[PDB]
Amino acid sequence: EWSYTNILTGPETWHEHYKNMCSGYYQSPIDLKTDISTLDLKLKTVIIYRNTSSTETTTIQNNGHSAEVKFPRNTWFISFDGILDYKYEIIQMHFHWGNTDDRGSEHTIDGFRFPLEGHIVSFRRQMYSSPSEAIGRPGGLAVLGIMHQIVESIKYEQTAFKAYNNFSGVLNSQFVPPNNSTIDDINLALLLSLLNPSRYFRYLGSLTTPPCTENVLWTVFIDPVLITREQINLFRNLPYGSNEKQTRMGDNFRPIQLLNPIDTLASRTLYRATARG
Amino acid sequence: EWSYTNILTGPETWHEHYKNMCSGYYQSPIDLKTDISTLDLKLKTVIIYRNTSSTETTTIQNNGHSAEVKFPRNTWFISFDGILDYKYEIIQMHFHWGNTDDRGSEHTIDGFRFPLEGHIVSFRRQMYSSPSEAIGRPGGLAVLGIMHQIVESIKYEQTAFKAYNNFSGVLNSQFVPPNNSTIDDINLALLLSLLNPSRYFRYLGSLTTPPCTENVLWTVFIDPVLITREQINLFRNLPYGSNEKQTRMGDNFRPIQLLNPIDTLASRTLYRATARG
Ligand SMILES: NS(=O)(=O)c1ccc(CCNC(=O)Nc2ccc(I)cc2)cc1
Ligand SMILES: NS(=O)(=O)c1ccc(CCNC(=O)Nc2ccc(I)cc2)cc1
Ligand SMILES: [Zn+2]
Ligand SMILES: [Zn+2]
Repeated sequence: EWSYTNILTGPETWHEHYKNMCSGYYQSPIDLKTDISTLDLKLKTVIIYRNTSSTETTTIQNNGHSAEVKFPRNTWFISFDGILDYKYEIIQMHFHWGNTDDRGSEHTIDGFRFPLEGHIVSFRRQMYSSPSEAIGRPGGLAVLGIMHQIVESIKYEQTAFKAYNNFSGVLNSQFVPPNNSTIDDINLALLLSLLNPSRYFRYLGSLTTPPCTENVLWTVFIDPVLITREQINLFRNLPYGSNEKQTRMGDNFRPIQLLNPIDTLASRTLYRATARG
Repeated sequence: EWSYTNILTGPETWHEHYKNMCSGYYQSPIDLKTDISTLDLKLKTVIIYRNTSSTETTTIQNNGHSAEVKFPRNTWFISFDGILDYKYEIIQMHFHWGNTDDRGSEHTIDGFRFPLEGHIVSFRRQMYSSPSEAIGRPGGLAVLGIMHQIVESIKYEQTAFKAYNNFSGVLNSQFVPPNNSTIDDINLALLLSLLNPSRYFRYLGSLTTPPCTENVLWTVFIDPVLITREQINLFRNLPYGSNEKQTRMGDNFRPIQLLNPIDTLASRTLYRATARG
C-alpha cells in the first residue's frame, strides 16, 4: 500500500511504512543546484547502445503509479566509460508528470520543475547477472533522468515522442492498471541525441518509490528533450490505480529530499559533468 | 546596395547585382533533409574553446541587416578533430529572425523554420593568417548554425541568453545602425553545451548575404537551444538600415536555395553526423 495522492499511503508516510530505506539520508530526488555542485572533468559522455541481434518485443504497462516501458533482457545498454562491453543493462523506462505543465519532474534544477521526467533504469551487469539480483543489492542500479519541456512549434520527428514511436498509440483512458501492451521498440539512442549527453548532474541516491533503496547511481541531463502540449496530455488520460484518491494519473512524483539531512554519518557530494571543451 | 525587404535590392535580385557569387550553384541556405542526407560516422563532435590568456573586449553592432557580435582576434576557436591546435578561429556571430515566431531561420530542417538562427563565423587559420585573407579565398570559412526555439516555461540560466549575457542589454529600439557597443564576452562553450554538438548537418556552401562567396564549410546543429518570447522580441526592437523598406529589423533571412540547381557542374552531397553510438 503506497500511493502519491492518498494521504493514508502518500509520500509523507513512506518514511514510516518503509523505514528500509525511505527513512535514509541518501534519498532521491534532490534539488540539483548548479552553484553548490562540484564539476568533475573525468565524468565522460553517456552512450546508450543496442544489441543488433536482439529480437524480443518491448511492452508498456499502466502499473497504477506510472507508465513503465519494460525492455527485453540483453538488448539496451549504457556506457559511462566509452567502452561498449555491457556494464549497464537497461531494464525499464518510466515517467513522472504533473496535473499541470508547471510541475511533474522528481528532480528540480535550481528549483525549476519540468512537466515530465523519464527514468531509464539499468542494472550493473558488470557485477550482477540479473536485475532481480541487482535491484536489492549495493551499487546495483544506475538511472538516467531525462527532463522534457513543452514547445508550441516543432515537427513530430524532432520531439521525444518520435524516439518513443508515440508508444505505438497505446496511451488512452482504457489503458487501465495493471494492463500491459506490446509496442514498437523505443529508439533510446535517438532520445539521447535530442539532448547533450556530456552535460549532467551525478550523485549517489535512491529509488524514488518505496522501498527507496539507496543503491542508485544517478545521472540527470541538464538539457531537456522537447514535447508538445498534446503529447503531455496523452499521459494525463491514464487512470490511477484504485489505492489513489485522484482518478487521472498525474502528480506521480516524490517530494524533494535534502542532499545531506542532519542525521547523515557521511555527507554526499553532488557532481556535474560537461564536455571536453 | 542590398536589402532583405526592398524589392529593388532584395534577395531575388542578388544573382544579378552580385553574380560573383550569388549566381552560383553552391549557395546557402538549403533545406536540411534528414532522409536525403548521407550519415558520415567519421564526422566528430564539435568543440568550441577559448584562449584563457585573451584579455580583449567583444563588441556588438547594428550593421543595418543584423545584430553582429565581433570577437577579438586569437580568442575563440573551433575544433572539428578533437585537437585544440587553433585550426579554426572565430571572428563574429550574427543572427537572423522573423517578424513572427513561425519563421526567421535561414536553414530549414525537413521544411521547418525556427524563430532565430545564429551564425558563428570562423576562418581556417590552419591555412590563412588572417580573417581578411580567408574571407574571399577558397575553403577560407567555416560557419556554425545554431537554431533557437521559444519555450513558455524556463529559467533565464537555461536559455541561450545566459551564454549571451543578454548582449549586456544592447538589444532595444535605440540601438540604431551603425552603432557598436562593448558587451560582456559571449560564453560560446556554454552555448554549445545547450545542444548536442555531435548531431549536425554538414555541407559545402556559401555566405547567405552578398557577395554569397562559395567558401563556407557549413555545420548546422539539429537540436535547438532555448529562448523565451520576451528574448526574441528584444531582436525585433532593433531598427533596420535606411536601405530597407521595413522599419523594424525582422525577416532578415535569405530564401532557401537548392542543394543542386539544374545548372550545377558537380553535385554536392548533404552530410549528417551523430554521436559515437
Ligand atoms: N523512479 S525510480 O527511477 O527511482 C525507480 C523506482 C523504483 C524502481 C523499482 C525497481 N523495479 C524494477 O525495475 N524491477 C523489476 C523487477 C524484476 C525484474 I527481472 C525486472 C524489473 C525502479 C526505479
Ligand atoms: N550569414 S553568413 O553566416 O552566411 C555570413 C555572411 C556574411 C559574412 C561577412 C564576412 N565578414 C566578416 O566575417 N566580418 C568581418 C568582421 C571583422 C573582421 I577582423 C573581418 C571581417 C559572414 C557570414
Ligand atoms: Zn522514476
Ligand atoms: Zn548569417
